[PDB]
Amino acid sequence: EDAKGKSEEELANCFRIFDKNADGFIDIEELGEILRATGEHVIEEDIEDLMKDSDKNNDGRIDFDEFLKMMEGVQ
Ligand SMILES: [Ca+2]
Ligand SMILES: [Ca+2]
Repeated sequence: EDAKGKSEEELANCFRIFDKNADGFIDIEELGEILRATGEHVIEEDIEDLMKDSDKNNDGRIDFDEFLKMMEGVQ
């Protein structure tokens, strides 16, 4: 289904672009605005699922490992 190209390197940097507050980790609260900014009208019930597929250590926060994992398979 076509290739996305890009590479982990680029995504790596984006990491800091997500953590706009002293957190060093992406939590659900941050996911809200992030997704809300787009035109998908996401609701907590949906944003929560995104964290589940990522949160591999039950830390209520997506890190670089869990984050990249999702970015690779968006949606
Ligand atoms: Ca953060
Ligand atoms: Ca986690």
